[PDB]
Amino acid sequence: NSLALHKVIMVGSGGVGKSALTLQFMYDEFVEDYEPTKADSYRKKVVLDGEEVQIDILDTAGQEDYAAIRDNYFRSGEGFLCVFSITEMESFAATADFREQILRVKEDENVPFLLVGNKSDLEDKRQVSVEEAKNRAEQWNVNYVETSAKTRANVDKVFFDLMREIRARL
Ligand SMILES: Nc1nc2c(ncn2[C@@H]2O[C@H](COP(=O)(O)OP(=O)(O)O)[C@@H](O)[C@H]2O)c(=O)[nH]1
Ligand SMILES: *S(=O)(=O)c1ccc(S(=O)(=O)Nc2cccnc2OC)c2c1OCCO2
Ligand SMILES: [Ca+2]
Ligand SMILES: [Ca+2]
Ligand SMILES: [Ca+2]
Repeated sequence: NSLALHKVIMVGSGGVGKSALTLQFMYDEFVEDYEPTKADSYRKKVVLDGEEVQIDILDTAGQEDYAAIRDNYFRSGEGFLCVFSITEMESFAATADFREQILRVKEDENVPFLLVGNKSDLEDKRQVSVEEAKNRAEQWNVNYVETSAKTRANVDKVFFDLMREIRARL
């Protein structure tokens, strides 16, 4: 009767594509104007490797500045998409902070977690090399996936692969 419920949290600095990724996955639309301060949770039934499950996506928008509350939101999460923009080096640097915040809360270096380099359709504006992102993912023992919320490239992949990590590890 009870479906598996995979609780995903989108994290990353501003403008990297957390909302665009979420809305492409959820509604098959590229949304370019989503209020930067608007957070929202999304729930969808999805057939993961043949098994009907529910995905819950918290699309965080950076507004929770009270550390105890931010930690409470992270504690509820089971897996994390840690998103940066390949076109903004500072957003790649910022991923280290989200990682530390998650590890402090989850107390488990194997917490389901993907490093997501978004905006792969802007290769001509790339500021973060594939090599250096792959090297960071290797240091953290996480997979690195490049996505485009615009073209849909690897959007389903990051959500499904994160659910597969939640399924396997929890
Ligand atoms: N070209 C391109 N633009 C993107 C992509 N993802 C997001 N954007 C744009 O980047 C801006 C910020 O995206 P948003 O999802 O709101 O970022 P958030 O602050 O992380 O939620 C918007 O104008 C989007 O259209 C992408 O994959 N490719
Ligand atoms: S809550 O009232 O359900 C709530 C959810 C999300 C957000 S946020 O996404 O804007 N901020 C964050 C959520 C989780 C982790 N980190 C952040 O920002 C750093 C809220 C929020 O309550 C109000 C504030 O933001
Ligand atoms: Ca669960
Ligand atoms: Ca957003
Ligand atoms: Ca779809």
